[PDB]
Amino acid sequence: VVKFMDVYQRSYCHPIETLVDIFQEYPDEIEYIFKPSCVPLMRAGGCCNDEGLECVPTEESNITMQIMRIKPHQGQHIGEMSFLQHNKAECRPK
Amino acid sequence: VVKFMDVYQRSYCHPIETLVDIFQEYPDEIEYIFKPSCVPLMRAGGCCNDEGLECVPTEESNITMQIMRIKPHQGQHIGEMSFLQHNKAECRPK
Repeated sequence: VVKFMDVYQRSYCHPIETLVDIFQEYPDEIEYIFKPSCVPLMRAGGCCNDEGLECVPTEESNITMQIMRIKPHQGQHIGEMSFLQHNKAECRPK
Repeated sequence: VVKFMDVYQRSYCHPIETLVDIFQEYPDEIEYIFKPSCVPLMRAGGCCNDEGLECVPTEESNITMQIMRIKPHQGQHIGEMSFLQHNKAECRPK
């Protein structure tokens, strides 16, 4: 059984590795097929224990990954894509 | 720049630490109060890069944690709660 102090600390609002579907970040590119179709990004997660607060990113930056992009019957290429990352996260008023 | 192959394998379907709101896990106990309000759980995540496959849990099990809970009109007592975890996850034919 996990100790309360662990549960409490771990579950607390922090940037956590999150698998994000590429379409969420590049919705204009829906007719394309991405390989892989999701990228691992550090995003604000966890809960606050103050009700009136909510976990929100406070320091952002972009990261670049090589992604295969495919257009059915027209082309394919492996190129770089920028994704939004959360370098810092903290609880704040709603 | 993260290399194509590293991104590809880092996001392919597998159990990944996921912050799960406790209210969600226990639809009944909504009047209850929990702290922390969410727990860190291993859950299937990521993508299959194949239209015929979906990412699903394949070997589950419960994990127990100490949660300071407050059943309305009672005290604020630590308690052991069981949460569903995903030990193994793989792409399986949709």
